[PDB]
Amino acid sequence: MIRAVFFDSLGTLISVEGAYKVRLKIMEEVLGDYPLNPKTLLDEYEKLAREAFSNYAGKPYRPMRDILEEVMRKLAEKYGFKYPENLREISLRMACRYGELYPEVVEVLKSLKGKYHVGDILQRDTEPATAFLDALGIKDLFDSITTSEEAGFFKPHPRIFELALKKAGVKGEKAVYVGDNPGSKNLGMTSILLDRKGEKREFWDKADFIVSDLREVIKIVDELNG
Repeated sequence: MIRAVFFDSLGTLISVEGAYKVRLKIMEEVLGDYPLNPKTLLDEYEKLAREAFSNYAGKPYRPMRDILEEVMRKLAEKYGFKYPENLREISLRMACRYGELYPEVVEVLKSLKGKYHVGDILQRDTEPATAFLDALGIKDLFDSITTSEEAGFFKPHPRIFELALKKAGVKGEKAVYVGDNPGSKNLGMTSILLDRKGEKREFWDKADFIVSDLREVIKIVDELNG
């Protein structure tokens, strides 16, 4: 049976409007009056971050705030503005201020929490990640929160999943993982791909289920439990 349902909250439960506005506000704060378009800085930042994280995929963990600060240092040198001090504070303030959940998130977590172990699996440093979840009002809706910093490795390393399962006290066969990107297979978890806009059809085959609204998750799991 299914006894645990895991999510990737800061990555699949944050509205894209909200995620973009947070990142734009960060860029705007960094630049101040410097004569560079913040949307151009943002696009270039997302480029270098994606690249830097892929270099680390599956590797031993290194603080993500440190990696992002190197990226911003490259951008400051590239465009000529002064490297912002305390960038991690700027980012955490802007996320707590403007971060936003998809509309059905709270209802879905509250409904699962009575009958299942509800967990979060996150690739974000633990301290800022947990402060963000508190600001969003969902930290205490989770039975467990597990990060790559706790596990010691970046995805797709299985270790983060092994630890999340240990916290829930079950083997992979008893759990589902809801993510928006397709490591996790050898452990036996049931994968649900969240594809709100039907934009990742080429990756549907590598997922056991595909949804566009999180309210479909309770149905899949209630179904799987006879």
